[PDB]
Amino acid sequence: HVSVKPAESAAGSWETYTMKVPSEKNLPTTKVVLKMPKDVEFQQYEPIPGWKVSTQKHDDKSVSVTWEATDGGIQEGQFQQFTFVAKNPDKAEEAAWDAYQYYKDGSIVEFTGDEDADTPHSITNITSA
Ligand SMILES: [Cu+2]
Repeated sequence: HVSVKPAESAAGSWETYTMKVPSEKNLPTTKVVLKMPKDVEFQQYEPIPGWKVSTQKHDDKSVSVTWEATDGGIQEGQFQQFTFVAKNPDKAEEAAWDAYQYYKDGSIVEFTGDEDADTPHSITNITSA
């Protein structure tokens, strides 16, 4: 389960988010893609050794951030944390973090489900502020 913390944050602020990516298969995780929630504006990322980071804007003006491994990736028994800054929406809402975790066999785990789903996305509760 890919979790973006803090799981609660104030509307209208810049927040320092940390995405934690645990290994869930005995296979290297080689890439992670995080869709920015609607109304969350990505600002900057923090460099991590062994990873190259890039942003991509799509037709619907949605933004995804990609961390790609350059030196083995996340191996069995490991997790890695990826920190970035984003501007929160200006109203209270549920910001859902759709994450895509790429393993070395070419498989992809889509953490995009709801509460009851097998691969759920994590959520930041954006509160009034
Ligand atoms: Cu989890």
